[PDB]
Amino acid sequence: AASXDXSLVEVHXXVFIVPPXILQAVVSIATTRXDDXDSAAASIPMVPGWVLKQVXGSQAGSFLAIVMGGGDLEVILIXLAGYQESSIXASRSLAASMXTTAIPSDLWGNXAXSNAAFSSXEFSSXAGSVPLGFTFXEAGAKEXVIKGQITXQAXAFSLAXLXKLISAMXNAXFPAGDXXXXVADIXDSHGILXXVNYTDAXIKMGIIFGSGVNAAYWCDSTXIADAADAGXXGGAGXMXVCCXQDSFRKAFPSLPQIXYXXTLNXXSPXAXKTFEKNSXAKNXGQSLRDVLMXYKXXGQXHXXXAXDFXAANVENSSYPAKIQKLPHFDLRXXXDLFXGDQGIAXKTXMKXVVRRXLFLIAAYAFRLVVCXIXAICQKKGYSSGHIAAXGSXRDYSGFSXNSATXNXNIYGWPQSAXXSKPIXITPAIDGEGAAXXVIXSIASSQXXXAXXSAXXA
Repeated sequence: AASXDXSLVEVHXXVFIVPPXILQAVVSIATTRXDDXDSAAASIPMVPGWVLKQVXGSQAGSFLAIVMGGGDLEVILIXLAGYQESSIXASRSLAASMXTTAIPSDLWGNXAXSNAAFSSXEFSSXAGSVPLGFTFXEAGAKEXVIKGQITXQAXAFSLAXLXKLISAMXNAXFPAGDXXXXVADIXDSHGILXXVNYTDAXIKMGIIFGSGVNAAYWCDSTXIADAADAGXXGGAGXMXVCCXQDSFRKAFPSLPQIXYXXTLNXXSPXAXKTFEKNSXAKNXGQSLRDVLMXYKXXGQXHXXXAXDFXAANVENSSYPAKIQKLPHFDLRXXXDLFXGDQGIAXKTXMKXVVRRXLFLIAAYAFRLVVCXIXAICQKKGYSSGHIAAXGSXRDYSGFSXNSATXNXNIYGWPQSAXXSKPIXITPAIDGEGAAXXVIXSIASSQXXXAXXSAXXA
């Protein structure tokens, strides 16, 4: 705004500004890291989605899904029919308090009721004995599905007295009140490899963009180092290892983690999830707030004001991106948002320090995002492809052309559009309740011809 200011901005365009060279030394270590578990050990997660088959697109039947985390749980049944899906859902809001609880006894004691008021309303019973699938975006330590045991608590969630098969757990309430079959407990990260691989033949990935960023790509059972149990496993071809790049580079020897990047941690549940705490959709709005805070003290802006805004993480993700979506420009929506929130008033020189941060914060978290979709696709050498990318983060101020345009950075693609663009990140088909239906539809299948489904009994 004001040269003086115009200098304070400068420097966080340094902080919060992420380039190729950075991106590319990050992409080249992401390999290591990526190849690292697969092996015997590894600081970066890597659990299959335990999906050994390859959606045939002509697969068909009745299934179920549900997507649990966020604030709402959904239900959907479907009928595949020649590369086409036909689900029906909804669900109910993480009924206020769903963090601190304990128990599938309360948290697990509702997804039913929930399923309850479903059925009875659509089918009003059913003739066959329906099958099912239910995703765990929390702690994945997948060894099958019907499996799904906790690896490490998370998602931003809390229904404690969980951290155990916080998964195969639900089920039990299934039979308890009952009526069905939980065939799999997965991740949504693949339901985009899988369900959209169904829908889209050239689909190379399953990457998702939220509170947690992540992705999943198909290795070849001979890439994995899970290869000490097989038999009926194609012996080398098709296998959807569940990535979980959330845990990417905390040995911290490579992510450009700036200086606020260090905060969120210490003050937070600490020293956790580096590549998402620095690439994520849900922790960013707050970053705003560590910076805005720091300039509040060397007294750069809010020239006098009241900070009740200092609530140690008092504001979210929608905020900083609304500052960005900021329609007019003189930035009056920002003027609103703050007033009556923490109600501050600073000058368009202020809304201009704020709208800028909110930028880099974006461009680097997105730009920084896709510095993955490439480390993999290189590790596996894809030349071309698509990527079903999915996450609210993808309905966030100017962002899809970063991941995208940003990829060309790592890569270097000198072409017309993304479209025209050598590797294109396209939106994926329903990955949390869809990948679901079709991930099960393959599960069952594989079973019969008593083929195989987990790490050898």
